[PDB]
Amino acid sequence: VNSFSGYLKLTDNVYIKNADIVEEAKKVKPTVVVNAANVYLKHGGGVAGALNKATNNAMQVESDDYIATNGPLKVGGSCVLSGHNLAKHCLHVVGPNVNKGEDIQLLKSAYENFNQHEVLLAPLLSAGIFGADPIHSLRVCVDTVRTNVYLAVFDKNLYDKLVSSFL
Ligand SMILES: Nc1ncnc(N2CCC[C@H](CCC(=O)O)C2)c1Cl
Repeated sequence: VNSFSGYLKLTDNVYIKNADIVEEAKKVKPTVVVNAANVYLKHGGGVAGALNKATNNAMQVESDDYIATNGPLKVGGSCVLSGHNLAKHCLHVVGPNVNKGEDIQLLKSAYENFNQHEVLLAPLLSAGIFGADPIHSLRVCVDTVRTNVYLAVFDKNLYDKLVSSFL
């Protein structure tokens, strides 16, 4: 038993809810919240901008030190940093950004990072401003992640479409 509430169960291990991941994180304090990161950990907009804003920019400060030491992430890759006031840890995962021309097949590699964590609160990778089809992203999530994932979908309309079209 864990503390996530109000989720619809899609599979043995995947759950979904219409929610703002920022508010969901501050209430639950999950062990891991996933950020929809880019390779530079520049948290300007989308999920990343919202999570970073909720940390009062501490996520960005930590991220800039990470990049200065380690260089950029790979598309499809990840790093574990602090969750600040939102979670114990933040798993920064880089899904392909269709609006940059990145290969969509890298979406499966991105979701594989979730398997290193027993339970996660996460957004749909490559959705929103990353330009992928959220229904495809949900399919890849279900077919790739084997650990317990709680997906937060900010937009109520998209949420309804994701549930109603789920196979
Ligand atoms: N076909 C699409 N491709 C990509 N993103 C899409 N949506 C647009 C509305 C907001 C939504 C925000 C992300 C979320 O809901 O967590 C993203 C669509 Cl509809």
